[PDB]
Amino acid sequence: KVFGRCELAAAMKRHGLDNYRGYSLGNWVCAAKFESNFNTQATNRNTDGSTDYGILQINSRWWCNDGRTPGSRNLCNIPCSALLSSDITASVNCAKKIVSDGNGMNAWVAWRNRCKGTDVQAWIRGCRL
Ligand SMILES: [Cl-]
Ligand code: NA
Repeated sequence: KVFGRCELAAAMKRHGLDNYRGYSLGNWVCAAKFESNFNTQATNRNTDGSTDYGILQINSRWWCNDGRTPGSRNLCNIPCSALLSSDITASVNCAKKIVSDGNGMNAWVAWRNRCKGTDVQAWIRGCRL
């Protein structure tokens, strides 16, 4: 599923991400935009052979199991394939655990490089929430 900007904002708000750990909704929408272009089916392989999955490009190195990242962890205790669903619940629950682990949203390289210190509120402008 390729979300619309406001559709995703509403879905994220409903799942508890607005101001989660102090991160306003615009941050999450911005991150999703540049990580996956709002596509729940986005996958990308890293050089170390791990793979990023779904709307927020969660990494198999630490967070999910894909059966092919030897010596990795599964901290969200889910198959990585569950992160590709049109239902974003699993991606959101896992993201809450990542953003809580001490490094905040800096765990998402595109957020750090493309959202952080910008006017993220513009990403939810005009949306009915
Ligand atoms: Cl933080
Ligand atoms: Na893993």
